[PDB]
Amino acid sequence: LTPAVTTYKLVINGKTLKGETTTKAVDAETAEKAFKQYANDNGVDGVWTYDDATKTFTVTE
Repeated sequence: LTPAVTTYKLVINGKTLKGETTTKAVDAETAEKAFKQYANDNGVDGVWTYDDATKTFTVTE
């Protein structure tokens, strides 16, 4: 969830290690699209959705 024009956070559960990156969005949808673009490009697209247990976003395989 992104209130207005704020930044959101996204964690990648890569393969063995996990790292965090962030991006800015307007609405939750916006955030997802931006984060997805980046992760898709790379090649990590399985379970790609968000977290509401510390307002982060996440991608797992």
